[PDB]
Amino acid sequence: MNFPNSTNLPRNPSMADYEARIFTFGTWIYSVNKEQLARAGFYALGEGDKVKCFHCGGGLTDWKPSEDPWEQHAKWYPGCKYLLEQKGQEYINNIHLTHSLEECLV
Ligand SMILES: Cc1cnn(C[C@H]2C[NH2+][C@H](C)CN2CC(=O)N2CC(C)(C)c3cnc(Cc4ccccc4)cc32)c1
Ligand code: NA
Ligand SMILES: [Zn+2]
Repeated sequence: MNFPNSTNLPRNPSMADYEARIFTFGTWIYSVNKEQLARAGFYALGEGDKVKCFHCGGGLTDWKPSEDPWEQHAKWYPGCKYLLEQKGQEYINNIHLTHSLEECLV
C-alpha cells in the first residue's frame, strides 16, 4: 500500500464530487450502504467491496453490517483532511478513544 495522503489536496480530484463517487458502485450487493460510503469520501474499485477515499487515497474492504464508513475512515486513516473537514477533531478523538478502548474489553 502507498503512504496515506495527509495534505489538504485530494489525491484523486476526479472523485471529489459526490455524484462521481456514486457512479463507481453500480448495482451494490454489499451490507454497507453505497450513499453512506460516498458521503464518507469513498468510491468503489469494482472488486468485491473495496473502496478508496478520494482525498487520502485510503483503502478499505470486507464491510460487516456493524461497520460504519465514517468510523472506519477515522480508524484506519486518521490523517485524512477530508475526514477532518467533514467530521471535526472532536468526533475524531471520540472514535479513536472508543476503538482504542474496545481492545481493553476484547
Ligand atoms: C485486508 C484487511 C485488513 N484488515 N481488514 C479488516 C477490514 C474489516 N472491514 C473494515 C470496513 C475495514 N477493515 C480494514 C481494512 O480493510 N484494511 C486495513 C488496512 C489499512 C491494513 C488495509 C490494507 N489493505 C486492504 C486491502 C485493500 C482495500 C482497498 C484497496 C486496496 C487494498 C484493506 C485494509 C481487511
Ligand atoms: Na460494480
Ligand atoms: Zn480520506
